[PDB]
This record gives sequence, C-alpha cells and structure tokens, in this order.
Amino acid sequence: VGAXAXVXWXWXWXWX
Amino acid sequence: VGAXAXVXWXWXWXWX
Amino acid sequence: VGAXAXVXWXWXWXWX
Amino acid sequence: VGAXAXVXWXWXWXWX
Repeated sequence: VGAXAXVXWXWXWXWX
Repeated sequence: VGAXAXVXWXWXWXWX
Repeated sequence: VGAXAXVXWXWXWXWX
Repeated sequence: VGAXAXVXWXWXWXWX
C-alpha cells in the first residue's frame, strides 16, 4: 500500500 | 537539534 | 532474501 | 566529519 518504505525521509526529527 | 536525522522513519509513504 | 531497505544505516558516512 | 550521516543508505540489507 502506498509507496517507498516507511514515512517521510530519515529517522526521527531534526539533526542530532 | 531535535532527535536523530531528517523527518519520519524510512523513506516515502507506505511500502511499495 | 532482502531485509528492510538499503545497505547499512543512514545516508552517507559520518556526520556532516 | 565525513559526508552525510551514519554508515550506509536506509536501513538493512537489500529490500525486503
């Protein structure tokens, strides 16, 4: 269902 | 900044 | 068989 | 240090 593998791009929220 | 890297978990929207 | 999506973990090599 | 983030691309080994 849908496309890709997961949701959004990355792992979490931000940079560090 | 925040937690982890980027936004979400994985890549795109779904599995496919 | 394939597992998850990608090779390793992240997007590149290091932090920056 | 290095380029981008982490060690690899995505998470895992191939596409499952």
